[PDB]
Amino acid sequence: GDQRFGDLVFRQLAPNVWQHTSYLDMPGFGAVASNGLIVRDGGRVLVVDTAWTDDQTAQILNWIKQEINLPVALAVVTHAHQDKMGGMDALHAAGIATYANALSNQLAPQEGMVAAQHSLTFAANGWVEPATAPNFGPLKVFYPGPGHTSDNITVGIDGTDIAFGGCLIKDSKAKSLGNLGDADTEHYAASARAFGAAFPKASMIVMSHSAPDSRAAITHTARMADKLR
Ligand SMILES: O=C(Nc1nnn[nH]1)c1cc(-c2ccccc2)n(-c2ccccc2)n1
Ligand SMILES: [Zn+2]
Ligand SMILES: [Zn+2]
Repeated sequence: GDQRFGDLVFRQLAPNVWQHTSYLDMPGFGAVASNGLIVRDGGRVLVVDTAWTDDQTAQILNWIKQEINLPVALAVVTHAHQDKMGGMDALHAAGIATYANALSNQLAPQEGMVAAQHSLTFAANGWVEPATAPNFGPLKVFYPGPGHTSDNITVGIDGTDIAFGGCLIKDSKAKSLGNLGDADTEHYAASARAFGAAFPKASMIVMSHSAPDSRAAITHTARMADKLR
Protein backbone atom coordinates (compact mmCIF):
# COMPACT_ATOMS: atom_id res chain seq x y z
CA GLY A 1 0.00 0.00 0.00
CA ASP A 2 2.88 2.37 -0.67
CA GLN A 3 1.73 5.85 -1.75
CA ARG A 4 4.38 7.73 -3.72
CA PHE A 5 4.34 11.51 -3.37
CA GLY A 6 7.20 13.18 -5.18
CA ASP A 7 10.34 11.55 -3.87
CA LEU A 8 8.74 10.34 -0.62
CA VAL A 9 6.70 7.24 0.21
CA PHE A 10 3.79 7.01 2.65
CA ARG A 11 2.41 3.71 3.93
CA GLN A 12 -0.72 3.45 6.03
CA LEU A 13 -0.11 1.22 9.07
CA ALA A 14 -3.37 1.81 10.96
CA PRO A 15 -6.53 3.88 10.37
CA ASN A 16 -4.76 6.93 11.85
CA VAL A 17 -1.04 6.09 11.40
CA TRP A 18 1.28 6.33 8.38
CA GLN A 19 4.97 5.69 7.89
CA HIS A 20 6.83 8.44 6.05
CA THR A 21 9.94 7.50 4.07
CA SER A 22 12.63 9.70 2.51
CA TYR A 23 15.89 8.91 0.72
CA LEU A 24 19.50 10.09 0.75
CA ASP A 25 22.09 8.90 -1.79
CA MET A 26 25.89 9.08 -1.54
CA PRO A 27 28.65 7.88 -3.86
CA GLY A 28 29.95 4.38 -3.23
CA PHE A 29 26.74 3.35 -1.45
CA GLY A 30 23.11 2.75 -2.24
CA ALA A 31 20.28 5.12 -1.45
CA VAL A 32 19.23 4.89 2.18
CA ALA A 33 15.59 5.02 3.26
CA SER A 34 14.72 6.68 6.55
CA ASN A 35 11.29 6.17 8.14
CA GLY A 36 9.25 8.25 10.56
CA LEU A 37 5.57 8.40 11.53
CA ILE A 38 2.47 10.53 11.00
CA VAL A 39 -0.45 10.15 13.42
CA ARG A 40 -3.91 11.66 13.09
CA ASP A 41 -5.15 12.30 16.65
CA GLY A 42 -8.73 13.49 16.27
CA GLY A 43 -8.64 16.95 14.72
CA ARG A 44 -4.85 17.32 14.60
CA VAL A 45 -1.74 15.57 13.26
CA LEU A 46 1.44 14.58 15.11
CA VAL A 47 4.78 13.83 13.42
CA VAL A 48 7.62 11.58 14.59
CA ASP A 49 10.98 12.48 12.97
CA THR A 50 11.81 14.76 10.07
CA ALA A 51 13.01 13.56 6.70
CA TRP A 52 16.71 13.85 5.78
CA THR A 53 16.29 17.41 4.47
CA ASP A 54 14.17 20.54 4.86
CA ASP A 55 12.81 20.17 1.32
CA GLN A 56 11.74 16.57 1.95
CA THR A 57 10.20 17.55 5.29
CA ALA A 58 8.18 20.30 3.62
CA GLN A 59 6.90 17.61 1.26
CA ILE A 60 5.73 15.53 4.25
CA LEU A 61 3.73 18.55 5.34
CA ASN A 62 2.36 18.95 1.82
CA TRP A 63 1.20 15.32 1.79
CA ILE A 64 -0.46 15.86 5.18
CA LYS A 65 -2.24 18.94 3.83
CA GLN A 66 -3.54 17.05 0.79
CA GLU A 67 -4.55 13.78 2.43
CA ILE A 68 -5.46 14.82 5.99
CA ASN A 69 -5.93 18.61 5.94
CA LEU A 70 -5.67 19.09 9.71
CA PRO A 71 -3.11 21.17 11.63
CA VAL A 72 0.16 19.53 12.64
CA ALA A 73 0.12 20.20 16.38
CA LEU A 74 3.65 19.03 17.17
CA ALA A 75 6.59 16.95 16.06
CA VAL A 76 8.92 14.84 18.19
CA VAL A 77 12.33 13.84 16.83
CA THR A 78 14.13 10.77 18.11
CA HIS A 79 17.83 11.75 18.13
CA ALA A 80 20.21 14.44 16.87
CA HIS A 81 21.24 12.96 13.52
CA GLN A 82 20.38 14.06 9.99
CA ASP A 83 17.88 11.30 9.22
CA LYS A 84 15.74 12.30 12.23
CA MET A 85 16.41 16.04 12.62
CA GLY A 86 17.68 17.26 9.24
CA GLY A 87 14.40 18.98 8.42
CA MET A 88 13.79 20.98 11.62
CA ASP A 89 13.76 24.34 9.81
CA ALA A 90 10.89 23.15 7.61
CA LEU A 91 8.84 22.31 10.71
CA HIS A 92 9.63 25.69 12.27
CA ALA A 93 8.81 27.57 9.06
CA ALA A 94 5.41 25.81 9.16
CA GLY A 95 4.77 26.95 12.74
CA ILE A 96 4.92 23.44 14.24
CA ALA A 97 6.00 23.08 17.87
CA THR A 98 8.98 20.74 18.09
CA TYR A 99 10.20 18.43 20.86
CA ALA A 100 13.32 16.35 21.42
CA ASN A 101 15.20 14.74 24.28
CA ALA A 102 17.01 17.48 26.19
CA LEU A 103 20.24 15.65 25.32
CA SER A 104 19.35 15.80 21.61
CA ASN A 105 18.92 19.57 21.89
CA GLN A 106 22.24 19.78 23.73
CA LEU A 107 23.96 17.78 20.96
CA ALA A 108 22.17 19.45 18.04
CA PRO A 109 24.56 22.39 17.42
CA GLN A 110 27.68 20.16 17.41
CA GLU A 111 25.90 17.54 15.29
CA GLY A 112 24.91 20.16 12.73
CA MET A 113 21.17 20.07 13.53
CA VAL A 114 18.78 22.86 14.42
CA ALA A 115 17.55 22.17 17.95
CA ALA A 116 13.91 21.47 18.67
CA GLN A 117 12.07 24.28 20.43
CA HIS A 118 11.27 22.21 23.54
CA SER A 119 13.25 19.71 25.59
CA LEU A 120 11.89 16.46 26.98
CA THR A 121 13.23 15.01 30.18
CA PHE A 122 12.86 11.46 31.39
CA ALA A 123 12.23 9.75 34.70
CA ALA A 124 14.52 7.02 35.98
CA ASN A 125 12.08 4.38 34.71
CA GLY A 126 12.66 5.75 31.18
CA TRP A 127 9.22 7.27 30.63
CA VAL A 128 9.06 10.91 29.61
CA GLU A 129 8.19 13.29 32.40
CA PRO A 130 4.62 14.17 31.34
CA ALA A 131 5.02 17.83 32.28
CA THR A 132 7.63 18.15 29.51
CA ALA A 133 5.42 16.51 26.83
CA PRO A 134 2.23 18.61 26.89
CA ASN A 135 -0.56 17.60 24.52
CA PHE A 136 1.24 14.53 23.21
CA GLY A 137 -2.09 12.68 22.92
CA PRO A 138 -1.48 9.02 22.07
CA LEU A 139 2.32 9.39 21.74
CA LYS A 140 4.03 7.51 24.58
CA VAL A 141 7.68 8.57 24.65
CA PHE A 142 10.29 6.29 26.23
CA TYR A 143 14.04 6.67 26.67
CA PRO A 144 15.35 3.06 26.63
CA GLY A 145 18.96 3.91 27.47
CA PRO A 146 21.94 4.60 25.23
CA GLY A 147 22.29 2.45 22.14
CA HIS A 148 22.51 3.71 18.57
CA THR A 149 23.28 7.05 20.22
CA SER A 150 23.38 8.39 23.76
CA ASP A 151 20.19 10.39 23.16
CA ASN A 152 17.99 7.96 21.20
CA ILE A 153 14.32 7.85 22.22
CA THR A 154 11.37 5.70 21.16
CA VAL A 155 7.62 6.21 20.77
CA GLY A 156 4.54 4.02 21.12
CA ILE A 157 1.10 4.97 19.78
CA ASP A 158 -1.77 4.42 22.21
CA GLY A 159 -4.81 2.80 20.63
CA THR A 160 -2.66 0.87 18.13
CA ASP A 161 -0.33 -2.13 18.03
CA ILE A 162 2.57 0.10 16.92
CA ALA A 163 5.84 1.00 18.65
CA PHE A 164 8.62 2.97 16.94
CA GLY A 165 12.26 2.19 17.67
CA GLY A 166 13.86 4.79 15.41
CA CYS A 167 17.44 3.93 14.57
CA LEU A 168 17.88 1.79 17.70
CA ILE A 169 15.99 -1.18 16.21
CA LYS A 170 16.86 -3.11 13.04
CA ASP A 171 14.69 -5.69 11.32
CA SER A 172 14.67 -9.40 12.18
CA LYS A 173 16.88 -10.29 9.18
CA ALA A 174 19.31 -7.36 9.40
CA LYS A 175 22.99 -8.17 8.89
CA SER A 176 24.35 -5.21 10.87
CA LEU A 177 23.53 -2.49 13.38
CA GLY A 178 24.28 0.26 10.87
CA ASN A 179 26.37 3.26 11.84
CA LEU A 180 27.92 2.65 15.26
CA GLY A 181 30.17 5.73 15.31
CA ASP A 182 28.12 7.30 18.13
CA ALA A 183 26.90 4.04 19.65
CA ASP A 184 27.10 2.85 23.26
CA THR A 185 28.48 -0.65 22.75
CA GLU A 186 28.15 -1.65 26.41
CA HIS A 187 24.48 -0.71 26.83
CA TYR A 188 22.99 -1.22 23.33
CA ALA A 189 21.63 -4.70 24.06
CA ALA A 190 19.91 -3.72 27.32
CA SER A 191 18.48 -0.58 25.70
CA ALA A 192 17.00 -2.59 22.82
CA ARG A 193 15.44 -4.99 25.32
CA ALA A 194 14.17 -2.09 27.45
CA PHE A 195 12.32 -0.75 24.40
CA GLY A 196 10.59 -4.10 23.98
CA ALA A 197 9.63 -4.25 27.66
CA ALA A 198 8.23 -0.71 27.58
CA PHE A 199 5.79 -1.58 24.77
CA PRO A 200 5.08 -5.27 25.43
CA LYS A 201 1.78 -5.39 23.53
CA ALA A 202 3.11 -3.80 20.33
CA SER A 203 3.03 -6.38 17.54
CA MET A 204 4.11 -3.95 14.78
CA ILE A 205 7.62 -2.61 15.31
CA VAL A 206 8.47 0.38 13.11
CA MET A 207 12.06 1.51 12.68
CA SER A 208 14.21 3.94 10.72
CA HIS A 209 15.85 1.79 8.05
CA SER A 210 13.64 -1.26 7.48
CA ALA A 211 9.98 -1.90 6.79
CA PRO A 212 7.71 -2.63 9.78
CA ASP A 213 8.41 -6.01 11.34
CA SER A 214 7.35 -8.35 14.13
CA ARG A 215 8.83 -8.28 17.61
CA ALA A 216 11.61 -10.50 16.23
CA ALA A 217 13.18 -7.17 15.21
CA ILE A 218 13.70 -6.46 18.92
CA THR A 219 15.09 -9.86 19.85
CA HIS A 220 17.33 -9.97 16.77
CA THR A 221 18.65 -6.44 17.34
CA ALA A 222 19.42 -7.23 20.98
CA ARG A 223 21.13 -10.50 20.05
CA MET A 224 23.34 -8.65 17.56
CA ALA A 225 24.06 -5.97 20.17
CA ASP A 226 25.11 -8.72 22.60
CA LYS A 227 28.18 -9.19 20.40
CA LEU A 228 29.17 -5.51 20.76
CA ARG A 229 30.29 -6.11 24.36
O1 LIG B 1 22.23 7.78 10.04
C1 LIG B 1 22.67 7.08 9.20
N1 LIG B 1 22.69 5.64 9.33
C2 LIG B 1 22.21 4.91 10.47
N2 LIG B 1 21.21 5.15 11.21
N3 LIG B 1 21.02 4.29 12.16
N4 LIG B 1 22.01 3.36 12.05
N5 LIG B 1 22.80 3.77 10.93
C3 LIG B 1 23.23 7.63 7.90
C4 LIG B 1 23.27 6.91 6.76
C5 LIG B 1 23.83 7.70 5.81
C6 LIG B 1 24.02 7.25 4.39
C7 LIG B 1 23.23 7.84 3.43
C8 LIG B 1 23.36 7.46 2.11
C9 LIG B 1 24.27 6.47 1.77
C10 LIG B 1 25.07 5.88 2.74
C11 LIG B 1 24.94 6.26 4.06
N6 LIG B 1 24.12 8.89 6.34
C12 LIG B 1 24.73 10.03 5.67
C13 LIG B 1 24.19 11.31 5.78
C14 LIG B 1 24.79 12.38 5.14
C15 LIG B 1 25.94 12.19 4.39
C16 LIG B 1 26.47 10.92 4.28
C17 LIG B 1 25.87 9.85 4.92
N7 LIG B 1 23.74 8.84 7.68
ZN1 LIG C 1 21.67 8.20 14.09
ZN1 LIG D 1 19.38 6.22 11.09
